[PDB]
Amino acid sequence: SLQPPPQQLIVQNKTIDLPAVYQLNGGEEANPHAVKVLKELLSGMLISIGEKGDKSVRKYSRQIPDHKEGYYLSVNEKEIVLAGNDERGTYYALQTFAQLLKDGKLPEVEIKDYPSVRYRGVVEGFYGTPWSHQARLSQLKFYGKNKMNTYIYGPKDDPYHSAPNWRLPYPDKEAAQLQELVAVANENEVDFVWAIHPGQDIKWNKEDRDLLLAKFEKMYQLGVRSFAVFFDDISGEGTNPQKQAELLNYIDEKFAQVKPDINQLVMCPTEYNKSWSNPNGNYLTTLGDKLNPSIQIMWTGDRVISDITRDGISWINERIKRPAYIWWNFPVSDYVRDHLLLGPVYGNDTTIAKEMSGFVTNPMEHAESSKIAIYSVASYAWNPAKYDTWQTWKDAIRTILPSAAEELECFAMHNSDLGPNGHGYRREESMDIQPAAERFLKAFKEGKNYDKADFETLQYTFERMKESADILLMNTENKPLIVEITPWVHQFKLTAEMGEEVLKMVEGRNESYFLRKYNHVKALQQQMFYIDQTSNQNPYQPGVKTATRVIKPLIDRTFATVVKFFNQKFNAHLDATTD
Ligand SMILES: CN(N=O)C(=O)N[C@@H]1[C@@H](O)[C@H](O)[C@@H](CO)O[C@H]1O
Ligand SMILES: [Ca+2]
Repeated sequence: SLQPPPQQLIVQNKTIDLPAVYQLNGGEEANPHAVKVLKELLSGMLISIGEKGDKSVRKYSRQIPDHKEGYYLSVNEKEIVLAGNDERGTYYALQTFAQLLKDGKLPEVEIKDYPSVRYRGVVEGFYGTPWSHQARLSQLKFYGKNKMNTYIYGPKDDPYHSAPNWRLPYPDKEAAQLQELVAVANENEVDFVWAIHPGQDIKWNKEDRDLLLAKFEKMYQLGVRSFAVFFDDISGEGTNPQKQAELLNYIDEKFAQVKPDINQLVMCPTEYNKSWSNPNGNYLTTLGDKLNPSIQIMWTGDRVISDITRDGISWINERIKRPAYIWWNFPVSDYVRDHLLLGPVYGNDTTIAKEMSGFVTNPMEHAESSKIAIYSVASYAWNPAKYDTWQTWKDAIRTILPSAAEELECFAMHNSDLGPNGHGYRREESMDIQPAAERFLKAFKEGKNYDKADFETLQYTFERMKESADILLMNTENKPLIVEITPWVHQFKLTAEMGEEVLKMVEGRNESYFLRKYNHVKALQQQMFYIDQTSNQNPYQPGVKTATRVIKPLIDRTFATVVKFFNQKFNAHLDATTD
């Protein structure tokens, strides 16, 4: 089950063993990063590793795809061939090789691969608590594993990339940590893109221009080889696309064209989605016209939160006269901070790879939890035409938490919707039991017998959520993930219990039992409010919501309805509300 799926793949249905004795050909010649991975997989048979042009992979150079980051991989009993179009490609061959190895044994196959989107990875662009240094080292290694080549770096607690301290050099301590990120991004074939955010206090004069240049040069000396300049945050003169183009072209010419090894050079426009673009203005096409063709322009789609469509990307491509570099604002939850967004990644058109220069995801402030979407994005961006939302979602989860994948699946299935929000952006959730939920409720609401099978499905779900919750909380394979999701897990358990007791009210043996359940529900609704007042307290959407699209309303509505039915029956007046 390769992730991302290779462009071309032929499997033989024979299978050889990792050879106990082998002979490495190209050890000296291939990308050291890939070879290091090979040595670690290899802790006799001919294994050939190298890039196009290496003496070691001469025999196979017609098999190597002619694409940046492409590779040829081969496995049969005679030899193993791992051969890149360039260094990054060989490393990518090795990342695929590692997924093939299962029990010192390899399948016999032949693969020709390359990415369909040129740039792919993550932009650290969410409001909230910034990630720790450690979380970032871990992200970078996860990117290399999934062949993401882009990391746009922006922690919001580092003031040396924005007003006013962008002007200033990183202090020693922070510098060295930053170097460490760059070192790790290099080893894993990721472009560390340092992004500067000047728009707040930038002057259109030559001195500020020079200070930026020198800042870029300092980052260069610390190892950075890719750069972004942000203009989303600016006003007045600064909003002139003409002048933005001049400054960026200026940096291209005096800097990027002058160093030998500058990879990405990227800007974020002042109008970065169609809806905040002024059709009575000039901004985009002027930028398109005046900005050097090798400079990327970032774009989030039709609206701030938006999936990428064919209409959507034509519309921006026509204007900037190049393929947009997509900034996808999902799974970022910084405007729905009381939700986790753990669902699958979908909605982006799968036939538009030629039309986009980059694809990056803006993740949640929950770094590990974000790995589900991130792995899915890497898959989508590498081979959109073979993109399989749901298999890739299950694959991500099995990858992040193999020892409790079914449990994270159950939990994630019911934590994907945003609930109503200022952006009007929603996701599906709980689709598996939706039909049973809706039938049971329609029948139940109208005094009409519900179906036993729907009742049992709901029962079953609640039981399974409790099991999953409890396994999740005690799991120690990925502690960071568990630390991140714990409050919500507790909340998810409470939801399940609440569901169980309400269902017991529906089954309703006798009046006294019914009041026990009723009081137990009130008490549980009560601990949910507790958690929601004491956990995840942030200024904007403080708290913890879970299972909110289908499940909590099914339970609330079933509760109101059953109490109503109880009040008629016994001329009682129990409060029927869930709030
Ligand atoms: C491209 N871009 N800023 O340049 C953004 O997407 N910025 C913020 C982005 O940082 C934020 O996560 C979302 C949702 O809160 O709102 C956007 O406006
Ligand atoms: Ca070489």
